[PDB]
Amino acid sequence: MAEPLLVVGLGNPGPTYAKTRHNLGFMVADVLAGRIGSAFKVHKKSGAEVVTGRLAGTSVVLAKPRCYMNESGRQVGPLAKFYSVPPQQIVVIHDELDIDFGRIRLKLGGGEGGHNGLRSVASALGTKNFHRVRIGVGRPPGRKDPAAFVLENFTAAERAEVPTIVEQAADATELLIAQGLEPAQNTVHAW
Repeated sequence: MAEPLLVVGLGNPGPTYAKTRHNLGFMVADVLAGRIGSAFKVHKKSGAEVVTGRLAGTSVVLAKPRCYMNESGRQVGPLAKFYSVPPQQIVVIHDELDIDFGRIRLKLGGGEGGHNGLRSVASALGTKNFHRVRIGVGRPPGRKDPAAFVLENFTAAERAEVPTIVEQAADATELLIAQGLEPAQNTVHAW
């Protein structure tokens, strides 16, 4: 009827760290907005920025937070009620330390493996279990801090494959609308 897909990208506007391994969450949003050709406008209330469009046959709302990890969690809450969301589906792209760098892990709702945003957004609305997009960041480091390793975007092979995996990630996000969950994840893990 008129229910949109709520896409929250875990990627806050940070001058230098928006280009690092932790930009995965923001990548999908930026890419979708990029292919559609629209910029996200500031919602003068919570300080977040959202862009509107249509993916496949459903309204897509790409929402990114103002700043800070904790803030991002409660960013989704007042916004979903702000425009009054008809619950179609909520997609939240985030970092995943347990998954190999370059591939997508799809789980329903909240779970371990990520840091803050993915966990916070679940409690902000109270409704989860849809599509929580986990982009593998590689593996836990042996020397530097795990999060610091996500702050340094350098690798051997997969470091060059970023554009490829990001385009597919954003593209598969639309497939989650048109196809579903099971045949969709099958498509994602077939390559």
